[PDB]
Amino acid sequence: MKIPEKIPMKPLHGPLYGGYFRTWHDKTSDPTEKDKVNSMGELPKEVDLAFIFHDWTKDYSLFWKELATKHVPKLNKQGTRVIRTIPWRFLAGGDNSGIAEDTSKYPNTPEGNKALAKAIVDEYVYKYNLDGLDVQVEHDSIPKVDKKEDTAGVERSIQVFEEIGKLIGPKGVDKSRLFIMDSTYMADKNPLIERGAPYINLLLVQVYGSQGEKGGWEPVSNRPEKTMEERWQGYSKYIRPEQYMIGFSFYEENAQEGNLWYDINSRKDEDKANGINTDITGTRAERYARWQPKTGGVKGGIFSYAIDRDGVAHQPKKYAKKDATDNIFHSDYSVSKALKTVMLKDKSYDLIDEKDFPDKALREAVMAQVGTRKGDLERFNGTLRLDNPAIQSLEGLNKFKKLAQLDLIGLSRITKLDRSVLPANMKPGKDTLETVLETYKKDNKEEPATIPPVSLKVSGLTGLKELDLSGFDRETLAGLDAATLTSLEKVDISGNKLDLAPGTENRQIFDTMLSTISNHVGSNEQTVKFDKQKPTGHYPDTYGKTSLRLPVANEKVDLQSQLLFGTVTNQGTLINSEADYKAYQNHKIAGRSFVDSNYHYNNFKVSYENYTVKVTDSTLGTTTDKTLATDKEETYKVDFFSPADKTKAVHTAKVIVGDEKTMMVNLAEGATVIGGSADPVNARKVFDGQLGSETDNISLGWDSKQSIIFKLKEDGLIKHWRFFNDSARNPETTNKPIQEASLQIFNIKDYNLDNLLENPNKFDDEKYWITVDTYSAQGERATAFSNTLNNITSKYWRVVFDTKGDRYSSPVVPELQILGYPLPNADTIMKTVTTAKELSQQKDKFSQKMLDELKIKEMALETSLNSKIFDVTAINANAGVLKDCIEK
Ligand SMILES: [Ca+2]
Repeated sequence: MKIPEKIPMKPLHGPLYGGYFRTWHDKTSDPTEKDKVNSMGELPKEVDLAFIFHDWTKDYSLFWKELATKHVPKLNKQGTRVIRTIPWRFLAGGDNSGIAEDTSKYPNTPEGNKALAKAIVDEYVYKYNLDGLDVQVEHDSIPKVDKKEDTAGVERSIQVFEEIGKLIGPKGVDKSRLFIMDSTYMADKNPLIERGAPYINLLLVQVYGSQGEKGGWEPVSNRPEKTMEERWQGYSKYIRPEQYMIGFSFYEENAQEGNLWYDINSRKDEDKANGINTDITGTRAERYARWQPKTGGVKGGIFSYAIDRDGVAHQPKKYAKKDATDNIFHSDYSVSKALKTVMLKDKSYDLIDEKDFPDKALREAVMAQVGTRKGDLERFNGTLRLDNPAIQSLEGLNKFKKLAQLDLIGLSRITKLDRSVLPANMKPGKDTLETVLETYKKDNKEEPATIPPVSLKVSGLTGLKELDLSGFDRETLAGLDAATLTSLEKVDISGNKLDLAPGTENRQIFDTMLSTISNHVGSNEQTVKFDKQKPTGHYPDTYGKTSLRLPVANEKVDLQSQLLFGTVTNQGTLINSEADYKAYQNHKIAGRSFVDSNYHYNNFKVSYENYTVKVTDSTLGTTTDKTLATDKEETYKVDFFSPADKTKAVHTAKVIVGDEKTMMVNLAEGATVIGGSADPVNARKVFDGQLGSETDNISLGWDSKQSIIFKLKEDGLIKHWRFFNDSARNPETTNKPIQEASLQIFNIKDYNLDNLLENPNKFDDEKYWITVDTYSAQGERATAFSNTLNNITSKYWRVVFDTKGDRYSSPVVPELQILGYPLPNADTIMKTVTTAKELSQQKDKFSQKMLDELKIKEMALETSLNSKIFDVTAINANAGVLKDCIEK
């Protein structure tokens, strides 16, 4: 085989069209077949990139000869590059890797990977003098070991990809050979793109079918996902828009169910004898030819899979479950030529020239930093840094529609900056580009995206005489290095959204410009304009009122109006009230207000209307009413929540109505279950400090009545209890409510605790317990019950929950709370109260004076034990005084 000398070709210049020609459809591939009438050499000049798509199980030696000696020179002569496509798995060792199976020649070392890269280009590029290499990064081609996807192989393939890139592609020794990646992944899922992208000329992404085009519908957000724009946005982090190409597929003969894309037109149902349709009209392919990113810039182009089937009509969708469309036809590549013709009609590709930017230094910066196409000006949303002091005119900058950041640095020749020489997105606005794709909504009309206004940095413009930023609704002056604008004689920043209050960053920038103008030409209403501001109101980051004290009275207070208020500017000025906003309007600059006279407190302030609250009382009962009635003496914790997160409080405050009461803790959280006729694993979830999910089974057991025997973790003085019905967890629960309940404490004065602990089931009867409260349901919907309890002291408890229902009406209780204050030795303390009471009865043994004295000490202890503010210290003190008086 004499390999002919490479015919030189011009540099790649978009928009480009590529196509994947299947080797088993070249007529030279397998002489023994009759149906094979196509030839890769016949691809027309409209094809920029002809990819060889081969079946690795096949030899086709005669095709390789025809390809190397005939197709490549013919195709190169007309401008078409021929690219060899290989799978991901060739770039590491493992199953079916081919060259890398030789582990002695190509070990997984730096020398070995380098050797492997060379072997790969030697074989797939230079052997037939081809124009490039295309690696398929698709999960079907991933490295495997013993049919298992292999992490070591994936990591290896990245290093090998880099080594191939040192040989070919834009960073390689031989830049005349292209290095291409084609991928089915979204960028954030593609393991090779981060380290691989600097080495490739182009990235091809397959987007066949309606789902490639529109994305998929996601029902629980009611929104498309993986849309064409989203796939591009992910890749935009790694490659330039001109390197991006999107692909559709032709109809493959005999295609199966998961390979039916309908990207080109179908055979007419009744046109049974027609296998052909070369019409581009209304095809996904023709929409792809015209599609452009809404941001970044205009695309590299499009490609097709199975170009050997160009013009073959798609099999009708009806028969997707013997068609003319399944025959083999000789293509003339009419569809490909028509799609290239559509792209060449796209004026987005006209070159940026001296009519866009007449200043050659500015024009050169744009071309270097932005791109070379007029369509890029409409889309580019990154940074343009203009720090070449040669720049003498900024004419043209208004052609930027979406630029994110503009730096004007040291441009000492520039004498004026205003609307006419600044980006079109100095002011707010929405996307005006229109989609050419189908969408899931009405008439393919999507919600225009907001364009963020450009951020502007200006420093060292020492020749600048006029700065007019008027009427742009600018949010800040941040970026204006005022101390360096030493020539300024006129400034207008009126009609923006600037907070210019004394002390702010904006005011400091302004005052600096003001001194400069004042010293040059004088500050007056002509040379200095700054009013009609409408500064944006934001939510403060934190809130300062963390306590509210209210008398007991017949009133209702709005917690939000009392606790959660305030609007702040982006400059940090806080306006808590109408009064503050009046004082803000009071601010004068050279005698006049800077705030717009039509911008009142109501247009400025943020709204707290959809904020929510959780109000928790001293006994841990909860409501969500924004309004609190003050007729009851009670102490509360109040949490406020943004609509954006009903789980993270943005502010918390304590509200005290009447005299402060200590918040109780739930003394039964973490309680230990030791008995009761009822599932111990579920029983414990009544103590787990959460309602639970309705995914979790929290049923106590089978029959309708269930006990739980338990021990508190800590010694406490118990003053309340609460249990929840299942409706507290799910309001729609089919679980009946507790009709009957009993809370009981163990009778350690008639029975031995050691007996309870040794056989808890023996003790699972009322006779051995003392009932301290009983609930019987009134009838109406109640998500919970709570009741006071009188200074109960007990380590061991029993609870009985009964739904009173029939079979399958299991008591379901999200949580059981036993509330109090912790109090170590509480039994001992209450035992002394009990002894003092006993003594006070022995009216023959003790005189009235002894008893009166003992009474005073008993009262002092009782007073402290029930004090609103609970104090273990004072309780302990009074308890020792009473114990002493007990002797005797
Ligand atoms: Ca629970």
